[PDB]
Amino acid sequence: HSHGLFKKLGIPGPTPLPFLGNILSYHKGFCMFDMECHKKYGKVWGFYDGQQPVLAITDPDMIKTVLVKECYSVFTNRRPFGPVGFMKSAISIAEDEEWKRLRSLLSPTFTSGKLKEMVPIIAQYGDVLVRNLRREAETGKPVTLKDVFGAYSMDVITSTSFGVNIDSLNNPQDPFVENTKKFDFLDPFFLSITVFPFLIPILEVLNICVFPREVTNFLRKSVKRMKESRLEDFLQLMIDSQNHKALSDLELVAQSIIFIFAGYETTSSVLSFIMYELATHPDVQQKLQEEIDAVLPNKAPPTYDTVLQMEYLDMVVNETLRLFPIAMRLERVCKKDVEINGMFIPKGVVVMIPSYALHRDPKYWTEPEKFLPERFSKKNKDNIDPYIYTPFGSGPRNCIGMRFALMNMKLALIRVLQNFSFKPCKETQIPLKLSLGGLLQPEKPVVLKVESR
Amino acid sequence: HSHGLFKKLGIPGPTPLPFLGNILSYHKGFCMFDMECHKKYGKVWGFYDGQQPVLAITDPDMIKTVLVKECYSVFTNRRPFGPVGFMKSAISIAEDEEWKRLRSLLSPTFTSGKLKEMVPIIAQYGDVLVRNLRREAETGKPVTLKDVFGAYSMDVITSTSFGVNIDSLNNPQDPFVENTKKFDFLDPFFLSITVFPFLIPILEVLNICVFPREVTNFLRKSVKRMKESRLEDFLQLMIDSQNHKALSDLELVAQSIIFIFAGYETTSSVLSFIMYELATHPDVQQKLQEEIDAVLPNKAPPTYDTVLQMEYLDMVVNETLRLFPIAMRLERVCKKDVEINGMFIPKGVVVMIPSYALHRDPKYWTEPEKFLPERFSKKNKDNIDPYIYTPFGSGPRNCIGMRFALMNMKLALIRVLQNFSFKPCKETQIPLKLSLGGLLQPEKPVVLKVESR
Ligand code: HEM
Ligand code: HEM
Ligand SMILES: CC(C)(C)OC(=O)N[C@H](CSC[C@H](Nc1ccccc1)C(=O)NCc1cccnc1)Cc1cccc2ccccc12
Ligand SMILES: CC(C)(C)OC(=O)N[C@H](CSC[C@H](Nc1ccccc1)C(=O)NCc1cccnc1)Cc1cccc2ccccc12
Repeated sequence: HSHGLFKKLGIPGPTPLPFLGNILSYHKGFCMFDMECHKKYGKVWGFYDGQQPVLAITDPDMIKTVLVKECYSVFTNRRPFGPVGFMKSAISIAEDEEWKRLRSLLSPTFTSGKLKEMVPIIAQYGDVLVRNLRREAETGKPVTLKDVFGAYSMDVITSTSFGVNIDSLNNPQDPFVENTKKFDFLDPFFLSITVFPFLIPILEVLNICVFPREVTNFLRKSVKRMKESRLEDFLQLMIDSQNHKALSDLELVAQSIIFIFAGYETTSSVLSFIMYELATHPDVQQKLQEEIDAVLPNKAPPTYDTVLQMEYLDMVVNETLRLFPIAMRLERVCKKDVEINGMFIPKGVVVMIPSYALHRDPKYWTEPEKFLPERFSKKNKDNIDPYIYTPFGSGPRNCIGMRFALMNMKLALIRVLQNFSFKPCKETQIPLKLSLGGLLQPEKPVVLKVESR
Repeated sequence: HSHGLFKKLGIPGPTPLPFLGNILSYHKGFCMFDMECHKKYGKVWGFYDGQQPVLAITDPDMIKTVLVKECYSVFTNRRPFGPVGFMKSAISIAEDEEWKRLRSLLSPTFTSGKLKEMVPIIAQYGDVLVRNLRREAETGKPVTLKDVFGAYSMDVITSTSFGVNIDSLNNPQDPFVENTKKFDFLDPFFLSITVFPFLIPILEVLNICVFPREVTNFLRKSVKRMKESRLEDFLQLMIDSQNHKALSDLELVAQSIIFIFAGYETTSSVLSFIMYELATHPDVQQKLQEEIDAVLPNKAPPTYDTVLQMEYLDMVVNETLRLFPIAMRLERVCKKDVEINGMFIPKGVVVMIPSYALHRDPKYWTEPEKFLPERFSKKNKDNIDPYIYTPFGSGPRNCIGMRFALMNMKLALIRVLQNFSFKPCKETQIPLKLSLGGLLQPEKPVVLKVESR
């Protein structure tokens, strides 16, 4: 069918198999496949997710044209994702004018002004974090980060989005925590999708959701109770906004679901990659406790302004995100016949930017596998192309939650490094192995020793 | 396609719509549709679940030929059910020689000899039931039966099948309880099945299970730990039996899953229908406490022999099961061109016995909507056709768990009625309304007052 498209256009790439395309090559994971394609083929190449053509690009100008210059015109949507059900209306999933509308209604939620109002609340849970860490540091029993971080990141969402305040590590079975804890793009299911994308319309008419039909109905009503218990946070910022069109009720639920997830799994996963790097680089960790103590003496509480003051803290976070950009790739569907930077791109091709591989290219990064926060010092931070280093994307469809994510993680680190130091255990996987699957997550979970200062 | 089959054969029935068949008629539920078809059409009739022909029969001789005489030859399997995944091997689902084999390997599990050994264990949880009922009887706050009964019935399964001992009402969040608590044949999904049965093979290759891919994998390993923590109950009776073919590992998991469910949802639901009837018939309830006190004076513990001694207890249970046969219908797929009792039945037709309607036919039951346990007294119990009253089916494929179910429920009742009496509350739905959906369960859950004797 559409297997001859790259041979024709003169773009190189691995030869596709009938039906499967190049997907057997995902057996080492997206990231390794991207690195190898990049090395073997240069600046542009092509491959087929089943029948779907995918054009990878690594030129910073071309990348900017896709993500910024020609976003509204050509490269507006992400790869069709399904089956979604009513989550078709979630901002990260929606398309064209429905997205533009949702991006407009939801943008003022993420300003610096509202972000500054959420700091005192994310603080109270920064303490709750300490108390549950102290119990396991005074009990010299190794600690699993995703649990305690996830409990924290869960605590921050529920509060920043609905007010619900829970000790999710100590109230792990409170129902509002159950639902909310519940996508491996290389598991039995989504591989079957790529080989049978004609099956998505089938699953839709069958009221099948990759977002289980149960969790969603919990929040559809949890919201429409809160909706009627508030006028009788994120949700509030959304109800107040339905006062360019009417932000409906079920749409409001779908945004909540996307925010809940992002602020939980992404935030907690990144915070775990950081503490790993800090533990396997003891000096970096010490240097940061020194900076935190210098800006916040006597273990003083971090404020909004003192967080943006801490520069090595910023350097550490950016560097972790270099080595582990949790999105792995950025993507846009080409909606017209177009030509950008001298190259013809036909309609329907997915254009892909392989962030993970670019973050680790030796043609922009010296010793790229090494954790070296100094790359981001205000001296060298100018020698870093913002279209090579893109942990939050770029352009009108970049990560809306970027400012909040950064602030959330950094307040976690500050209140935690004030009180504790983190040391590799015996059971600590060194060096960390990335999941061979479809997620930027560790092969084995991260386990470390903790000591009260 | 196959819509002309009953018009041809000369069998009456509602005219089918293209594609849908007669399924819009399920809008009052299977049970009402069966009663009306029975009244309007007589002893035999036909309808179409989509394209699938279904022949309903109500003649006791014909019924016995299907369920008993010609079971191995013609009417061996139940209606194909999907998508099932590895649960294809569960006994209630399997077919032909794979079923015969599993029915043979699993039958000795349910003898009177093993049943008598399980009594002391189902007893210890009969007490655990009392303590959690007393807390809500000394707190004059109405009680919801499915919860406390389900917690009990859950406690009996886990123990009778794997030894795991849990206070599931007080340990409601113990993980082994979580999984195990997790089919509406008229919900968005299964209606779509009947209209697109060609979609089941699609869902199978897509590793889609109506038994969620997660709960199953919990027990697949929970078993293969117990498998290796036992030689280093039901499960034991099965591992000991793999010592006519080798009972494999994944097959063992699939039987456990079917047993866990049946012993939980069926048992707890029936026990809730009984206490409703007892509360809305105060004399019946009193009479049974008198019989229990007479056989077990001083609130003496029930034994295996004293349970089979109690006859009004038997009368009460049978009568409840008359009014609420939780299976609603029995079914067999006709696998050959055949003729039974003067009627030609072609290959592939589902033959259906509408138990609910027959249990409520005024042509065998006087005042059938009334709860009258005397119908089952040893005087009148002979005027009751065992192919009209069939709460557990009949023949080689009848309910394997019948003896155990009866024993389990009755030990619950005895230890509970010894200590408490049950009274209708204000919020008590009288008369009980049956679910308009695809389950023999109450519209509103059953809530009753409880008083310590
Ligand atoms: C460390 C945490 C996070 C990282 C590294 C991250 C990264 C990203 C990336 C790479 C994208 C795609 C951008 C593009 O295609 O140009 C994205 C999109 C998005 N992110 Fe995040 N993200 C994070 C956390 C969050 C959080 C906490 C939220 C909370 C609201 C959030 C909400 C979104 C949304 C809604 C989108 C889609 C935006 C749109 O399509 O208009 N993200 N993120
Ligand atoms: C009050 C409780 C129960 C009732 C009213 C009930 C009723 C039934 C009915 C009507 C059938 C279909 C019989 C037929 O088609 O002839 C059946 C099948 C079955 N029941 Fe039960 N049942 C109950 C509890 C249980 C329990 C506790 C178990 C535990 C193992 C169990 C295991 C099975 C199995 C395995 C089958 C399928 C048998 C086969 O296909 O070989 N049932 N039950
Ligand atoms: C767990 C991890 C980090 C290894 O993998 C993913 O997170 N799995 C995404 C799944 S599908 C769209 C997704 N909803 C969703 C998913 C699960 C539960 C509820 C809702 C979503 O947008 N979450 C917000 C988010 C996630 C990450 C960074 N910032 C924001 C992959 C994905 C798919 C499509 C577009 C994306 C755009 C940006 C980022 C990820 C995208
Ligand atoms: C909840 C209720 C009582 C209103 O409705 C059903 O229980 N939903 C059955 C579903 S599918 C086969 C089923 N597995 C299964 C189901 C759920 C979770 C795990 C396994 C099964 O066999 N459970 C054993 C059982 C159930 C009832 C009485 N005794 C034994 C309907 C069903 C389907 C096919 C054959 C059946 C044969 C006998 C009885 C029911 C059958």
